[PDB]
Amino acid sequence: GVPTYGAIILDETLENVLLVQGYLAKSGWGFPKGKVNKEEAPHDCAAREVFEETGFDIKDYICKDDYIELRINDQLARLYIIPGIPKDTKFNPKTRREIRNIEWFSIEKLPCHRNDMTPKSKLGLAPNKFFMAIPFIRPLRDWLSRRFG
Ligand SMILES: CC(=O)Nc1cccc(NC(N)=O)c1
Repeated sequence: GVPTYGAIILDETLENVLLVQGYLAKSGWGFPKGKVNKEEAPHDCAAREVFEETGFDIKDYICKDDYIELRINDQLARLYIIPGIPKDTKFNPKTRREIRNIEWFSIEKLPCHRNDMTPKSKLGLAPNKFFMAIPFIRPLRDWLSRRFG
């Protein structure tokens, strides 16, 4: 798959993260991110996708070594960590045929896994609107503990 880049934006307290809600297949909440263009650098792709989805320019805040990267089904997603963005920032997508809403979420309240259906003796996982964010939540909490404590 084509690599994706974007950002985990935190507020000044480090207890809230900025998620975006798409439509259709991307109907749930997830971090702002998207697919790299041919010949586009990782930092430039992250900033472009975040600016398209939130209207906030991370370019001057990106740190090269500060990111979480996961390989999911043989597609690589790298989110640059961007702390200290004030919660009263005005976020507006460029692309409202693509983004329904933009909200801050408490990191401690977000799930880091889906719930099974063991009460129903059925296999699989129950739907969760944070599906696209979930894989990054534990690595993020671990990264924030290492970096700040
Ligand atoms: C394209 C990309 O960034 N990969 C990604 C990111 C978050 C969650 C999932 N989860 C899944 N599709 O199963 C995949």
